[PDB]
Amino acid sequence: GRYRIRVATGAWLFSGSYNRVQLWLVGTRGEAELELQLRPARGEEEEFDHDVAEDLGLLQFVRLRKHHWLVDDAWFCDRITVQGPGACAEVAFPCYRWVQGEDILSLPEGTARLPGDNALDMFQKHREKELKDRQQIYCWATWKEGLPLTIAADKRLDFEWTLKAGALEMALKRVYTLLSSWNCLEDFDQIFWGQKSALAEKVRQCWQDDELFSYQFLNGANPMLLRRSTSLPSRLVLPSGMEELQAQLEKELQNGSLFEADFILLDGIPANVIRGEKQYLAAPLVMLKMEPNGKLQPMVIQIQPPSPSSPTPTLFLPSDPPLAWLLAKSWVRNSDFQLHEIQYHLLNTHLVAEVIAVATMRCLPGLHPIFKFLIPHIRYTMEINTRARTQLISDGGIFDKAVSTGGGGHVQLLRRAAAQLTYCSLCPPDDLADRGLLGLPGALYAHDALRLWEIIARYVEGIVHLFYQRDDIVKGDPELQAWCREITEVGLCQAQDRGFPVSFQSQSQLCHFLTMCVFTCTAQHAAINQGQLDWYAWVPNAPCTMRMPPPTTKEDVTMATVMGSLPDVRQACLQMAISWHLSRRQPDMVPLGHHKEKYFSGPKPKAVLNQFRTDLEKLEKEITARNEQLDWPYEYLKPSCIENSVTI
Amino acid sequence: GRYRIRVATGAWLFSGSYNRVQLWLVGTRGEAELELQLRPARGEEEEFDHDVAEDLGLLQFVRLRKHHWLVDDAWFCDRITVQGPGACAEVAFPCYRWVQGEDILSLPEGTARLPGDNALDMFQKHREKELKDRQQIYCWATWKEGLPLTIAADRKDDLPPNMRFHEEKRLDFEWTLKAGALEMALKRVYTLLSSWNCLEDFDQIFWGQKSALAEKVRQCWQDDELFSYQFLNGANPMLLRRSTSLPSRLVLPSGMEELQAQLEKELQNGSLFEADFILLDGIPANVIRGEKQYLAAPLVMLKMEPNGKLQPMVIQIQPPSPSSPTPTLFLPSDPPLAWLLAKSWVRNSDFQLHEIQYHLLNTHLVAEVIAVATMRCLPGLHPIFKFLIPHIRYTMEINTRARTQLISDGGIFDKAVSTGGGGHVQLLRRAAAQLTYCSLCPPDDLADRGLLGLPGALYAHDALRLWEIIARYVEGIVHLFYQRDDIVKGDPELQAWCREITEVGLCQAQDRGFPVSFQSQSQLCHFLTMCVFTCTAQHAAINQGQLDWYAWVPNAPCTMRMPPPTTKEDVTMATVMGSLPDVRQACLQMAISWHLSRRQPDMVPLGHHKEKYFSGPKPKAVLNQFRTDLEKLEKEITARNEQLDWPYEYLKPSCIENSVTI
Ligand SMILES: [Fe+2]
Ligand SMILES: [Fe+2]
Repeated sequence: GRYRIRVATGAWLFSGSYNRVQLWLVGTRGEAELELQLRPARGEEEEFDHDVAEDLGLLQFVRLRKHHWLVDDAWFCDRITVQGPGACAEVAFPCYRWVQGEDILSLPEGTARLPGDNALDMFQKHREKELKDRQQIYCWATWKEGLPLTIAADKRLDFEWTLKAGALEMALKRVYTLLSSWNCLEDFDQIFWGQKSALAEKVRQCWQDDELFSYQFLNGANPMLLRRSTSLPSRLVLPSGMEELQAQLEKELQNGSLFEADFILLDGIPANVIRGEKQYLAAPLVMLKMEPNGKLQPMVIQIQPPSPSSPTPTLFLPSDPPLAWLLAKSWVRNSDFQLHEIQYHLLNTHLVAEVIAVATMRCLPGLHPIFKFLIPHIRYTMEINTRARTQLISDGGIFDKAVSTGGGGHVQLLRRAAAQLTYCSLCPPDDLADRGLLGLPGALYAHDALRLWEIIARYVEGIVHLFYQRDDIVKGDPELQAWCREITEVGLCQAQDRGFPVSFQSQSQLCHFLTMCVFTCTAQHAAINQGQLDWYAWVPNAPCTMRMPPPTTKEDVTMATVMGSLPDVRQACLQMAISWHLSRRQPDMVPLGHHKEKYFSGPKPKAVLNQFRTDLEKLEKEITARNEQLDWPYEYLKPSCIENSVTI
Repeated sequence: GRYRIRVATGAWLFSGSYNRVQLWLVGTRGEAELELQLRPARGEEEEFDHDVAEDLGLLQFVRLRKHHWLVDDAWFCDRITVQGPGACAEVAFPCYRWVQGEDILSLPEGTARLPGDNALDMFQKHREKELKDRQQIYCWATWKEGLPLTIAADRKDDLPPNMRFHEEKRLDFEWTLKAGALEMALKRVYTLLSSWNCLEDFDQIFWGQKSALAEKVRQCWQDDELFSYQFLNGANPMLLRRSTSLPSRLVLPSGMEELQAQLEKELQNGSLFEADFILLDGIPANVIRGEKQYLAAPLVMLKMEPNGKLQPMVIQIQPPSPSSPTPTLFLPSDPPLAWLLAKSWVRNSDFQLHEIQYHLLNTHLVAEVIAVATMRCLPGLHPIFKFLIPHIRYTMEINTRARTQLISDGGIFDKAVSTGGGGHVQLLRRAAAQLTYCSLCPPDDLADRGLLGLPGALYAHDALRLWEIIARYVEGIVHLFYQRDDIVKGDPELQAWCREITEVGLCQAQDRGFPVSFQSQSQLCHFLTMCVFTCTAQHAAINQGQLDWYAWVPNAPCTMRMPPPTTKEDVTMATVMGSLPDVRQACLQMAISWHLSRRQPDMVPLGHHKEKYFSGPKPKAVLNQFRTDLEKLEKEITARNEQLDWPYEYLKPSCIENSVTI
């Protein structure tokens, strides 16, 4: 028989000209040792023809052993397609990994399989051995107690914070030295350098108007906090002489047009000590009304919650001294930065995707269809999360030197956010319905996220119904239930009380969970991550820290109070530096659904992926056609802008 | 005997509101003592009337003293115009100078006068004592040995006060320094955490230009057509010459006979062009922050296509050596990164020979020599001084600022550029050896380089048009004040000025074609056309292209941090990025390019100096003609540039600075 082996190689660090790899073509009945002289080249899927004597039959495995290689040499094998005798289709053998060590690497058949009761099966023994190895090379590690577990620590964020921190402090000190005329609001202009978008310049022009401030809770960088008020909040205590606000609040409550954004998760979080001076934090509540034209308007801001020391806090109105109102809006924006960069971007998207990634690597073998479905969406997640825990959110890290929740309070905020990290909150048809953002016309994030949920759910159902045709197939899959408990009981630290499933009992439960996983890894991260390029490039639109306590009297708020509460040159330039470094477009960006890795080998999972791409193209056309009529477009959930995994 | 005195004031810093000037209306038959009270206004000139009793006759001088002024009060008098009692015209007395001290300042009548043999003439005695004072105020200095001499000023405050910046220029310079410093500090902060591993990382510091052509350079810098277009119409169009023969350093190894055939075919066609950077051979490279920079002396061969565009043929980054007899010849059909690195090395060397030879030496140092020699040997009455004083303004201060900040020891050039740290001085000495009078005259230089008649050579076309317009201007003024050639020979101040430029200022440049004397009207006309073109048009051509072509750092790097490549297959992106400057050197190159090439808000266009040194109707009609011809050339260049994808805008006469000011 004539076997045609096409080797697709991702990357290679071959020191020599040619390297020899032994390639056993393991089939049902017999195997065939072949020697391959690897001469890779970019975009060259090296073909090798071989004439065998024995009949291997249907191929099942491909075994690779790097015969007498160099120590430094490395080879990332993408896939091995073997065309057997006759016109038989090119059987694919997904590798997509660094072939490392002198041990024999076994690549099974690319058709995805579920485990069975036959322990003497070749794919069953292979997936058991692969799971035993991948539970050894992927280990859970607790970073902080009460937080979800991480991967064990044993180019877009690749630096050293200890080496760069002193030079960054000297650079910020020289900016402080050559620029010390800071008294007015426009003085953030001379540090406003970079690739500012049209939306970023529109934020610069129009951040002070109340409708942009209200627009940020719906379609800003953090659209995850605004909920429709079913009742007035218990922390909203109105003092005497403010019965007109009470009448307006009850009128907007009865009309269903009352909305709230409560930052109560930040109450009691100890603030950072940045360069000696103690920063300050608050837990505001902004009450907003939905005007009949479709635009939110702010009703009231309560910067601090009630306390035993202050039973009724100051309620700042949009019809107050304009600088007190500006400072109240800035405090809300600072707290939106705090709850955005910790709860909704770091916890709800990064740490959840890292838990999904580690559990997918640990409990789903390479043959499993859910692994092949999820491995494009978990790429570089543990790497970026480890770099974040090493540099961004470490002790004395980036957050300890830039952000007011840093220095220890961000860990407490992560604990409090993981306390309320619910499975309802990670699903937009559940989160937006719980928050009452369904049917809202101006809620462009909610509309795009619901449309993405429909498309991603179509993708998930299309993949799942090929391999799980009945509910008892979902129940009887032990690797799937192990992956489910590894997410819920182990990775998310017993999150079954937070709505996460302990086991899968139906097709639809698994479909909802996998839709949540793909939405968290791709769409929710895009919606929570693309906002810092334009909304957070202007430091007064979202301060990273506040250097003064929140105001208690409106008439004492001057420009000196606003400018003293707003960050100085070092904190603001550091915040813009981080926001510019994190939200820049990397050249290796893979859009959603457009991964070039062919893990599945059947034509029907590929057809499901093509329908996913077609629906995403239709959604991108719809969002683009919607956005021309809007002066404030929502481009954060365009599928071309949605990255295929949490990589930043 | 009613005399009308209009005192036009250029500038003033008055601590009080009571400043008095004693004035003397010195005529042929006597003088009149008058007292004026200066109340200057912006955009207006002061009006006075005085009745005299003695018939002063024809007015010749106006003498000024500041009667009991404060120490900090300063007055910059523009001119004083006196109208007599009869129906005679107004008589101009140009000052355009800071009136300082308790001494009497004498301003002669504005008609330009040649020196004469009458030693008892009042104007002759005045110009003699004026030259004696100016030769003590304007002194030569040897900044470095082997270079053209500079004004004697260790710092900018040691300069003569008339050569200082005015308030708008100085304030703009300080604002430019702080704006560049803030932009560099912001770039340092914002790209300190960023990675530096690909050419798109140079995008991270390129935002904020607002220069359209620089964005086009960003789009098309890897194009070989743009790389070859820069030799004709880029920031440095002064090096490319047509090859009359193959260069001797162009050593082709075995097996490369096709390139030999192409070079010989383009040589026999006459379309072979060369840009040789051999003046940089052996120049010691900088060591910036302990990191060794690297230099090279490339040679790039070019061919004119029949469409009119240059295309590159071969780059030899290093010249042949006893250790390396045949260096690597880089071709457009090479591993792309090796050819990109070779083009980057050529553009580094173009930056080196542009910012040192053709900008610092050929324009700034030559205009400084012209300025210092004009202020040493030409008095205020001399027509050539009145001709040349608008074209030498702010040159001494910008050169002193360069010698204290930019090209000083440990200066900005020693912190950004590969020739810094001492090698730029050796490069300057070598370039001053090649600083010929032919190279400063665009008819002679563009005939010598063989760039005449090229339709795509827009610098050459605009430079010849500007040369003939400026030469018409020079011819009008000179033929007004020199009817015959013996009058040119018989002018001792003119010959002294010629010797001060050639023998003294340019350090005995008679061997480089510079005249030691003027023997004809047309020799003086050619020399003055060279002086005006060097001060105004050549500096605009060599200077205004720094932000359009130098803002994108890979288009023209200031330095190289890796040795030039010897093998083409080993050139990776890591080699290109490690060779190209890091973010601090690149940001400093961007800052200096924007600082030097931006349009000054106080820019005087060429020919549009408002100072009225000449009093006669005829020199002013000549200046009018000059401005009319310049606006005709402006219309021609604009109509040409409207049909060009890559327009040449540096020689528009509205954009040409009237002197070397930046
Ligand atoms: Fe992220
Ligand atoms: Fe210049």
